[PDB]
Amino acid sequence: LADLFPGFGSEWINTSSGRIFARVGGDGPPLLLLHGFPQTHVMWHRVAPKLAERFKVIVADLPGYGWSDMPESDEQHTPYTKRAMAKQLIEAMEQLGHVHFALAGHDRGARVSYRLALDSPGRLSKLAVLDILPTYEYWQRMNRAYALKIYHWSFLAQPAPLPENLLGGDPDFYVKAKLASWTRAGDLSAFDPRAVEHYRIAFADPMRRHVMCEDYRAGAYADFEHDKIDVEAGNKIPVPMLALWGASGIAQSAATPLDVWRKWASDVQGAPIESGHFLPEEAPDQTAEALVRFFSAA
Amino acid sequence: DLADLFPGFGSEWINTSSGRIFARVGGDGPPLLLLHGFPQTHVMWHRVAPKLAERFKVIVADLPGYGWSDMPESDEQHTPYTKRAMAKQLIEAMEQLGHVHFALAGHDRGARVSYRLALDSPGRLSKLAVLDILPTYEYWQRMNRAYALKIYHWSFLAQPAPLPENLLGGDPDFYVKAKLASWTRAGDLSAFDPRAVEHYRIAFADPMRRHVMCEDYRAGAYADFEHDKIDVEAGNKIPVPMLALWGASGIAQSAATPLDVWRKWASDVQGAPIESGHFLPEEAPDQTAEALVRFFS
Repeated sequence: LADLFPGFGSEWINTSSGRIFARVGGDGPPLLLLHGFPQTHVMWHRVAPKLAERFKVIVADLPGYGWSDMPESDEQHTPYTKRAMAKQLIEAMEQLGHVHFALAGHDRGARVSYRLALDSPGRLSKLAVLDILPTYEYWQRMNRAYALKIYHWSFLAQPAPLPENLLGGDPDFYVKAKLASWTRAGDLSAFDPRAVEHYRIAFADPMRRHVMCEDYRAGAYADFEHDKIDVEAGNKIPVPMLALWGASGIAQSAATPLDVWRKWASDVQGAPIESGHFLPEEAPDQTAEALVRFFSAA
Repeated sequence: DLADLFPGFGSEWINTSSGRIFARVGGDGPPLLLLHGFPQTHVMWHRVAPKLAERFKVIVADLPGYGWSDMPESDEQHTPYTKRAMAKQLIEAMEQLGHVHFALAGHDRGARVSYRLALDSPGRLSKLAVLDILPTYEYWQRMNRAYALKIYHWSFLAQPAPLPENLLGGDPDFYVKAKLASWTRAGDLSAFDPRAVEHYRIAFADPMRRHVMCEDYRAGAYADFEHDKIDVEAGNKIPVPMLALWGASGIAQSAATPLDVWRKWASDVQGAPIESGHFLPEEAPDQTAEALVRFFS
């Protein structure tokens, strides 16, 4: 596998729930980046160098993803709920001495991010989410048109081992299908071919695939229940927040993103990016520019 | 290798302008057509068909593209596997037997063909019975988190080719067996005759047959929904006397009250729950046969 982060170090951060792998580089105030599905930390490889000029950038594999350890799930899918993932990543940042940091997440990592901001707002200086709406909002808007578009939210959440058996017949096909279908061009041209190999090799492991299904099972149940408690109680994110989305991405097909996040965050600014779902790879220059200005602002 | 579960029944290859329709024919009296659904074939009626053949001429047909019936070539709109097209093709088949006015009972996908047939050509039916379904328009209109998780296969199988086709090939024996067991009351295959389970499994092993099933659900997500929509907006109802049966732990009542919903679609409908899961004629064959025999006679 290619090293897509030249100059960055490599670290294995031990937590009570398992080791967190991360690439480390830059200097300045600490900034944590989190990837999504079906990717790994290498999805940031074209914006992390630009961020590395001003911040100490930590690019971590989500718990259960990439090279991080895989905790054993349970009937509640507890280790792969976003609330448990947030606590483990907080533990990892304390191992590095970072108890107050900035955080940017994409796809599943952005879900860990806003849950982290709700459960423990004192840990974040600023927060940025990429091309998502809250899990609660995806499910409340689950009509016919949206069920067809994000079918995998319902399919991957089916009980074990039905989705795992189906994905095992040709796993290369499914990861390449999901990567291509969410870009604007509809193919794999926006991705560095060395980064695709990282995604393909990670998806080839059946234990990694089961972990991703546990992630989506938590997103259909416990993650939804946690978000439901927060909306019906009127709990908003008090951390200053940036919401970026692709003009052809997933979040915009559901609603108007800034209007929804205003209901969830007291201090939120937003902007679209001419791209599909994978902002830092389809539009690296504009995403990095939007992130640098926001985090270095006040 | 396949057991014959219809002793005393003939076997007919009925020609239509879109392909042959296979059917087991038995009994005597007025004609009655029985249509199966997903993921089964005609043999699902094998425990209730002999009792109906005591009073009717019973035609147990494979749906177009299903089981041993021919597979018409599909197109961009999945035209031949829309319920309107399937209904027209089956009207053709019955005309080949000289049946222009008959009784009809459908289950699952065949029940969707049935009520679409009653909406398009009501003069062709004397009575109509649907098993454990609501109209396709009602499933999509009620789509929420709970229903999207339960009938996930409506959105999954409706994805563009070849995504469901390739994933179904990853383990087809497991999938067809997981659908049969998870929709029963017992949660396993213990309610099915093992020889019937074979019929379903060897049919699901043909990749061309699995493609037809995805085309069925692709039509169910689009064209079938559009046709139900025109009837709903126009206030069109089913004028044929109708029987609606559903399972106490079936698909239809988990997200509605079935007889309440069907009254908005039909001007004369009676209903009854059955102590069963989804597969009424195999999980509770005596109760299903009793209600059908009474309703049709």
